[PDB]
Amino acid sequence: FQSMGVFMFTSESVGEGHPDKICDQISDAVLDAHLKQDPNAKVACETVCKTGMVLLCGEITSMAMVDYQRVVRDTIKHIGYDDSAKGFDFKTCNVLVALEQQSPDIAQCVHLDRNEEDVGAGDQGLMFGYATDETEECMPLTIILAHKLNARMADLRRSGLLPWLRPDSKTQVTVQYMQDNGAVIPVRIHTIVISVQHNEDITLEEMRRALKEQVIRAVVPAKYLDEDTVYHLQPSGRFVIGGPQGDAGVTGRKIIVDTYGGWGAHGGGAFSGKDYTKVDRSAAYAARWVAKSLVKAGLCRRVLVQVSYAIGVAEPLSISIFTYGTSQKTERELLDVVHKNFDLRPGVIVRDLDLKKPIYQKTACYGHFGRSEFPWEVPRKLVF
Amino acid sequence: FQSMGVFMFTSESVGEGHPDKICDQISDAVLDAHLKQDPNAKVACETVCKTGMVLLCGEITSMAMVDYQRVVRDTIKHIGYDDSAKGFDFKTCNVLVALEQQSPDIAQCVHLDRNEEDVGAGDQGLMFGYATDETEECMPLTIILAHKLNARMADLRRSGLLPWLRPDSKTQVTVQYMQDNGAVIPVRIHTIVISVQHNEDITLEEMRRALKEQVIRAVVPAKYLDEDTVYHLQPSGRFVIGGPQGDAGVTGRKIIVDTYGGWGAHGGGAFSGKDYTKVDRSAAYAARWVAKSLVKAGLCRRVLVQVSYAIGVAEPLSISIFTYGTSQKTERELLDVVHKNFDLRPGVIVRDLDLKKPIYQKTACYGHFGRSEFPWEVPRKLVF
Ligand SMILES: C[S@@+](CC[C@H](N)C(=O)[O-])C[C@H]1O[C@@H](n2cnc3c(N)ncnc32)[C@H](O)[C@@H]1O
Ligand SMILES: C[S@@+](CC[C@H](N)C(=O)[O-])C[C@H]1O[C@@H](n2cnc3c(N)ncnc32)[C@H](O)[C@@H]1O
Ligand code: NA
Ligand code: NA
Ligand code: NA
Ligand code: NA
Repeated sequence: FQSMGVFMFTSESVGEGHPDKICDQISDAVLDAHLKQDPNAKVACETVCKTGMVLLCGEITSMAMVDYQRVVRDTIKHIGYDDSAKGFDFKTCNVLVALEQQSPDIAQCVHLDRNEEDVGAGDQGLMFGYATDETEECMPLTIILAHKLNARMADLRRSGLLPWLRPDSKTQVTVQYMQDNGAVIPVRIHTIVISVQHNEDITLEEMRRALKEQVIRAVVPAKYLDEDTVYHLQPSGRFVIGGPQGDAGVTGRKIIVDTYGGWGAHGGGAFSGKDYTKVDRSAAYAARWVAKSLVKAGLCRRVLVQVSYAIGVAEPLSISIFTYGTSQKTERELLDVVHKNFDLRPGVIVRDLDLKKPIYQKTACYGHFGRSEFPWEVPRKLVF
Repeated sequence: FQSMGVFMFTSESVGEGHPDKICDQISDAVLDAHLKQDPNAKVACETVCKTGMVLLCGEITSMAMVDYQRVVRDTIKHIGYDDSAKGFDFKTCNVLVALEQQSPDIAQCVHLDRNEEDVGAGDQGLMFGYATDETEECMPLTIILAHKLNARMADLRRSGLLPWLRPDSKTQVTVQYMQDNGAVIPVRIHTIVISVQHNEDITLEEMRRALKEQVIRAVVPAKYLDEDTVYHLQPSGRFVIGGPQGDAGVTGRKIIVDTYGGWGAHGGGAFSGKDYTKVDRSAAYAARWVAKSLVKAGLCRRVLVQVSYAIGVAEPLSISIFTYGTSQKTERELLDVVHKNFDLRPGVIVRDLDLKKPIYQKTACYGHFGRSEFPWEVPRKLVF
């Protein structure tokens, strides 16, 4: 039918040892370490990585006494970089620290002498939330599948089923969709790409078989895979050099992997290494929570929420709701529903979503959205 | 009318001295320096900045002999950081260099022994292009206005009309729109935010007046400003500490400022510091060129183009065209038009858009899209 308007859409994800993701995990491990001692820590920790080097850079004002060497090295250990053969080793890498206090000019307008409920936005910016009824967790299939493919390789690396696997990995999933009055419905997998760092002992043919049979067929529902699905498995033919040795990594360079995989929209701000006063994080989280709550209320099938802030001002400047033609109520009526049911000041968001809890390292690989353990993934019951 | 579905939409931009943008400009100045000597330079230059420090990090394989100290210091000079009073000085800062050759495992699959036309994609990834008929340059008004507000402050800083202005600035523009069968039409400016670093001699009241009268009223068409427009001008009340001293900066952390300001979509990849073999850049540029050419052909009013790649493979894995209900031809018919009129292999894109030319530092502030001098902004005449 013409109404089905068949289309392709692609998303990617990366694994725990991808150098950009190493940085996000380290930045969030530093955040967590601070929050365990000082729940009101002001943290803006950037991490940069390259061969043999982790650099911490940014601004922290906190009463915590944090051993940055240990936090960094424990994180790299967890990811799996523990020997020179792998290109990176937690035991023997350089950890360099260039951390200062938060600017007093920022402190004075954001939080100094303020009541927590009316804490100012930590910066200006725009943030989006997105939800789709296409999966139970209200996320695009493309991004969820991409994440799970990386998680599966990590699981098989750690169990020793595929002991040639190294931590740096990338995946990409192209799904063929149909549409239904603005809603989207996955039909089949059009193309899958997987690139993963590996040892020098395993053959290409063996790696390719394992990637199809033990990774892809374990993760992707069988109904979506068919004879015409295209597989680009270890397309480079060789990925021995990997991690920070293959590619310099930086915090906040996987913004789209972290969120919706190309769906919805993004305001530009990174999540990792930032406490709740940074609306780049807290408001993006709340926006996701709003979007998901609207879908789970049965008020729409798909929705994009935009919010924005000025530095030092608690109240959002603007909130906008876009439902892709999938709501019976108007977008203006839904904005009234959101105003009646949510308070998107960061000092209220912190309460609703428990954002001083040291769970941030868990968010920094495999996506900040879609996973059931995070508070912004528990829909709020709406009155309307 | 119900059809007009009035809504708010917000975009931001930043100035030349914003620390993230300093990094993009430096990464692209390094790229340009290489290309002037070696048109086929392989460059993946990340820059990090913080108080007193510029760190270059990443991978370069090139026959060029580049003086990184001079390239960095000239760039910081140009931006305007030339004295300790400003928080940063090109003469006296630290420049640290951690640059290695490109991974041979990447080299061997991307370009080694290949014919230029069939050069492989430098990585996997997804990229979007976007165009809208709402302005002549086919860009959202929100983002164009945000860019111009920063450019205006830079102009007045350099001319000495407003000599208290320093290089680090941020702007944010919320426009009230109506819609027309999927197209969008700006009606009025709802909210403007401007924060700009300044000296210790100027009063807040004087800065606020100058920002409204000499910056905003000079840039925003008078018809869009009215008595109810909200102005958040120097909302922090004090922005003396700025640049890398106020906030650590990193290359590729202004991805949304660089592109469409929240409109369209983003695939996640940074532009700055990368040669054309990196499809994060070349394919995003070509995607913009495709989108703009479709609007300028009169085939749609608004359009989003997605393309994607696997590392080492020249041909895009998938191309998708979304017209928001604004095309008479189907999205499938338009994809046929795009296939007949464009070749989105990076080794053809490089030819069409002249991507070995050292013009990249010019792209690294004020947006990569919308400005008439870049080849991807000259629409291609379509046969259909
Ligand atoms: C291809 S590298 C990006 C470009 C790189 N900076 C360069 O110098 O060309 C980006 C990501 O791809 C993955 N990668 C690194 N080496 C690879 C290889 N040999 N084959 C496939 N993927 C690789 C890693 O996850 C890495 O972080
Ligand atoms: C507010 S800082 C980001 C948060 C920061 N890392 C912190 O520690 O809280 C982000 C950007 O806002 C701008 N900025 C820095 N100081 C500011 C101030 N005092 N008032 C308004 N904007 C400022 C700069 O352009 C800076 O790069
Ligand atoms: Na896992
Ligand atoms: Na073999
Ligand atoms: Na200018
Ligand atoms: Na005064």
